Amino acid sequence: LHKEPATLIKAIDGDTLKLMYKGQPMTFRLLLVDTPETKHPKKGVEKYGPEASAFTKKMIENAKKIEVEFDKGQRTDKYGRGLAYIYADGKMVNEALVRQGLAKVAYVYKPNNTHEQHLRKSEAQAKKEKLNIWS
Repeated sequence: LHKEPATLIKAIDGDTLKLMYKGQPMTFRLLLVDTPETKHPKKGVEKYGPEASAFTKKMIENAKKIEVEFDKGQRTDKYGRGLAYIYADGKMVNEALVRQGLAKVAYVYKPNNTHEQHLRKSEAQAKKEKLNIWS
């Protein structure tokens, strides 16, 4: 796997962002993580939703460099969102959210599962520390 550059357009919520990638606006969905939703139609804002959204927004807006890393499988979902691991100054946003107890590790879909074990280690530490979603 290889990291490519991208530029922020807009942070949409905790796990969805609009970036400029290879010259075009594209929506990205963060691979392997589920963040509580803010714009969820059924039962409005979920708990930790605004916080997960603020954490990704801060991390991405304050960064010097944003990179996008596709996994081994399909690179877009059925809604046309890029499926990637996103790095802000070399730090993976997907992992940072799980580490702070602001996301759960998603149901995984082989072969887009390269960083699953690493994220599962971070989630188990956040559970052990009782952070946010886990308190």
